[PDB]
Amino acid sequence: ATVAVDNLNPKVLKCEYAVRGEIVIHAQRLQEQLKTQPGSLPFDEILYCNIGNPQSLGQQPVTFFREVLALCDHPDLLQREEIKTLFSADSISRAKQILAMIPGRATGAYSHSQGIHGLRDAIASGIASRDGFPANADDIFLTDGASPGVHLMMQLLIRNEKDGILVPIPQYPLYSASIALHGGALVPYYLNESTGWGLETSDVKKQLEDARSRGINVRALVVINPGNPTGQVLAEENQYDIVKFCKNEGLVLLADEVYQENIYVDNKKFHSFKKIVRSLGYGEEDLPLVSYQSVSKGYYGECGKRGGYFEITGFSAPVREQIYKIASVNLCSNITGQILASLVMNPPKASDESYASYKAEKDGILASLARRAKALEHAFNKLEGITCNEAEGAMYVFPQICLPQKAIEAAKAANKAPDAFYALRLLESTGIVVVPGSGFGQVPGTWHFRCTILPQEDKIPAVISRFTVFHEAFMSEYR
Amino acid sequence: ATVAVDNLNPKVLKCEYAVRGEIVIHAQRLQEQLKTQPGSLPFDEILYCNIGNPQSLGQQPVTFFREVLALCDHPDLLQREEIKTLFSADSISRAKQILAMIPGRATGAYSHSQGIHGLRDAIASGIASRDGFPANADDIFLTDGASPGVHLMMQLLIRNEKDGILVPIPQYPLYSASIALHGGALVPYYLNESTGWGLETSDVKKQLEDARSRGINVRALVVINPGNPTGQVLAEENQYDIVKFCKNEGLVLLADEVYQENIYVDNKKFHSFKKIVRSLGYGEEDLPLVSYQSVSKGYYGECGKRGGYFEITGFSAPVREQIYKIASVNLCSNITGQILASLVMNPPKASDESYASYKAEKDGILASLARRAKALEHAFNKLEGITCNEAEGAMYVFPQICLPQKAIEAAKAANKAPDAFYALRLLESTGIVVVPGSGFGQVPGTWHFRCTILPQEDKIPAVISRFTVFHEAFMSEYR
Ligand SMILES: Cc1ncc(COP(=O)(O)O)c(CN[C@@H]2CONC2=O)c1O
Ligand SMILES: Cc1ncc(COP(=O)(O)O)c(CN[C@@H]2CONC2=O)c1O
Repeated sequence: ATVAVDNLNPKVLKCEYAVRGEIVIHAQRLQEQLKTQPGSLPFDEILYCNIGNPQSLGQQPVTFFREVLALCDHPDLLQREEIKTLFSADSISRAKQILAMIPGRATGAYSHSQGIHGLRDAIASGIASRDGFPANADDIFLTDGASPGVHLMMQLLIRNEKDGILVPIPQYPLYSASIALHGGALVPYYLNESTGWGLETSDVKKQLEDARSRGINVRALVVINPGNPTGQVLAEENQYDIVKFCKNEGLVLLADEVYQENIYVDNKKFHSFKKIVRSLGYGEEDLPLVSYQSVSKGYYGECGKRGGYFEITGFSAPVREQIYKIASVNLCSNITGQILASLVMNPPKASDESYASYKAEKDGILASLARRAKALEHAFNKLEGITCNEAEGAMYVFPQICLPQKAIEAAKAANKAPDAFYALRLLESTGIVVVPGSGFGQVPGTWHFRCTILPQEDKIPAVISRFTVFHEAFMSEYR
Repeated sequence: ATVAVDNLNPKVLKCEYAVRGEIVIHAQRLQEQLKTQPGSLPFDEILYCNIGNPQSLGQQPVTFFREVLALCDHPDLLQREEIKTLFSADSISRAKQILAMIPGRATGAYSHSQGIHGLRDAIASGIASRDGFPANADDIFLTDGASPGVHLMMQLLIRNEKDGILVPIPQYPLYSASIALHGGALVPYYLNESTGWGLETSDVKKQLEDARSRGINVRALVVINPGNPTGQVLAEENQYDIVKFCKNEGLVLLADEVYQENIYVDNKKFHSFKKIVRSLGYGEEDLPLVSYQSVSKGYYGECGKRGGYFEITGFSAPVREQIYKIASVNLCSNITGQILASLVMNPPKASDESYASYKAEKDGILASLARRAKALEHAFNKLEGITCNEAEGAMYVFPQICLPQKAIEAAKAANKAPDAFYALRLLESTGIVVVPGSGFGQVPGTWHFRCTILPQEDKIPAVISRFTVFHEAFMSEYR
């Protein structure tokens, strides 16, 4: 029989990934329409407001980072006196220190499947000057981004359709996609929109009991902190609760901390789950704890590079061997992403002026983002039926829309979720690509969308004008 | 509710990847020993002859490729004039026109999930040049090396414990591992050692019905050409029989051509299954075909970079909609991987100063390799109890060991496969790491081990003197 949709793996069919799905494919059809037919569209550019891809938009690559990477890439450059004029001194000094920790100066070879050892040591030292607690090179696994590390873990832990993971609703849908792909149950817990997207451990507990009664064995809890799509930053005190909760529930803690250097609210600061766990005084029975961090986000932003890592603690060898086994299949992650992870974790120290150029780009880039983060909040809040929460961190705003019934029905007719119907019509009127609430998951009855915070600071008012024009015409058909 | 090997995914436990298996693990352990206590070992270096990792050993990276990547890595460099002095005009042109197929000129941005469009265009042209049949940008998926593309077709086609895949024996363990990880059935078909590792489609037809009779539904056929570990190169005539056999039988054809540029026999050249398929005239549905190419291999690699791609043809959209979904998720392959992949298919072609440095450079390494393949084969044959076939292509030799029966017994008592007992014993005396046949799979009753062809030219004689003093000591102990 011919290979067809009817005879593919069910886990691939139930899998859905909205960030790069229906709306984006529609957007690319429209992209062609204005190479081919300039002027047939009511707008000029397509604005991808759908993906946290800072450099896609204006963001400038940090220079110290690119300098070292250009150097490690072509190491012969180091045997030439000119480079001294074009490259910073400590970038040349860092390149050389790095090449000296790869075994035969081979930047092109496969590394140990956990990552070059040096780079792992560097990262372990960055973790420890962030926590106040030591870290081990042996516990780190360098990955092609944070993504493969979530797959690795779903695959380790899900034996059955009956296996379950607690996931926030709404969630960055790599979790809901990864979990369908590995054929396991998704067990929602519900972030309180009214309480600033608050995570309450009694809600988790209740949801964990409902899933157990239903017969599902729940293996782990994912926490996204800072959150995506909701940008909440969890607080120290709430974090002790989650850790104590996993301990007596026999649950792996999956800590997604990719947005850690994206904290915009003056009031709160980032705290590692490792910092919390160590401090509570756990050394093993550590609950298993896996922490993810990536090079894609923050100020570096750096997604194409495909670099990141995760740290494990509180697993036995021979469970650790089994992890090593899954990772060793692809051999290793890409070296340039590995070097990059090390750099993000040891940036310049003030010891050198390149440090001064660095501090300027890092700041400014982060001021830009939160200046940007607030403007979109205020803009959206002024709109009929739209309410936009504070964004403590990350790079996303996630407004609620109070879609009228005439609009819910027109969506039922079009065979679309009300969210997606809105997101699609927006796109047709304005070229603005956003991701609909659905398959981020949301409280049934409520409706949202996720915009990026990353359009160019100067392009923003023009963007919220195109938008409001559409929204208010949409409201006038459908209220 | 503790986490333990008793309760992990049985798909993970069954899976086995020897290329970095138990032997690699003992070796790593022993490497640390040489640092901890310098005179304890009976040897003083640890030689990984277990993994096709050219640059790990002596091999120099290709200069043009590295020039173009650094510029792409650090683009402001294009701006200053010093570079004309350091970089060749050749590269500068190229880094520049590459930087212009990238959407925002943005090099740390996620791409489209297939990879940068322009790059797919370059690769499509390289393929046309190679076969003289046309090929589209659309049918290409840039991946972090060849490997994730193999996981991707397994994930797509395996529904079930009864779904199955025809795989050559011996086979590079990514295949047996990836079939175990997606919980399907490996259907072995044996290559025939004495006929140059010949593959007869009459014998594959036998394996196929036997499988269909055990109630397994065989969805695909993997051909590795050139082979690994067995290094053979297929004849055109044989390949044609395979294509027709596939069409007639209903199989997907998964062609792993990662070693296209590793051919050391003037007798036969390399013919891609794209060509073999077009040459029988067939565009869509002619048959489903997936073919892999990678950056890591050949004269160039380069394994650390993790670049590669697959070319699908003969699948319907919406099945292509589904491939796309799986890949979207991880978002993209690293950008320097993608760039490199275009450089490898469109290298310099007779016009720049760069060309000659480049072919001198290109030629030196193939030749070194070929020189190396002839040495090792001759070395292992001379050895009593060991036979060794020509290696027509790729990076390795696959010698049969004729183990005495007292040696089988010793291995049972140590609870290892016999060739593993050998591989370990060998490691513990000489420091040489090699992968044992059970490990790639082999005809029952026979025994083998894979050595790489890749240690620098000078080190071989010394390496095979230790090997031989060990070997013949082992053979008279077990007399
Ligand atoms: C919470 C979270 N975890 C993990 C990842 C994976 O990142 P990398 O694999 O690139 O390291 C992302 C990426 N952010 C998604 C991807 O694109 N835009 C987003 O919202 C994320 O937001
Ligand atoms: C036949 C074959 N296919 C696919 C791959 C995957 O290549 P990427 O590096 O592009 O993912 C390899 C790598 N070969 C391994 C590397 O070490 N030993 C080997 O034989 C291989 O030999």
